[PDB]
Amino acid sequence: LASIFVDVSSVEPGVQLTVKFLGKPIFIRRRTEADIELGRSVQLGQLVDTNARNANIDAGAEATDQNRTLDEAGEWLVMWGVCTHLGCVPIGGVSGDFGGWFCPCHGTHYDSAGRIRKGPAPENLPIPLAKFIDETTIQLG
Ligand code: FES
Repeated sequence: LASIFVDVSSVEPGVQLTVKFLGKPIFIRRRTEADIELGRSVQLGQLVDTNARNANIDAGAEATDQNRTLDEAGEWLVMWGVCTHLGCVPIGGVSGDFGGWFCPCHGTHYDSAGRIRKGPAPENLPIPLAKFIDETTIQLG
């Protein structure tokens, strides 16, 4: 009964919806074609953290762009908005130097798939249990 159900029917490309779950923000970004291409252009060897940190798939999965989104098309990036350093809320709308998020508390930059690229945070932003249950609704948890 913890699960919640988020209507994403009105989320347009380039919009992040932020929902509170288990007391913390979940970011649901409908990624732009630029965000998607950028994420898919990164090689695993360039990443600080090569683990997908994704509750929905094998815990040893690589942090490819494809392993960071709910959908094959790569439009739906769902992550905990909780910096893996000390838990501040990363600032989005294509912030920081890697086309993603910037955490101002101690200067962590995350890329367009929420992967850590610069700064003190050790890990990619983790991905919650999340799936579409039809065309318009993501179940979290
Ligand atoms: S809490 Fe995000 S960089 Fe320290």
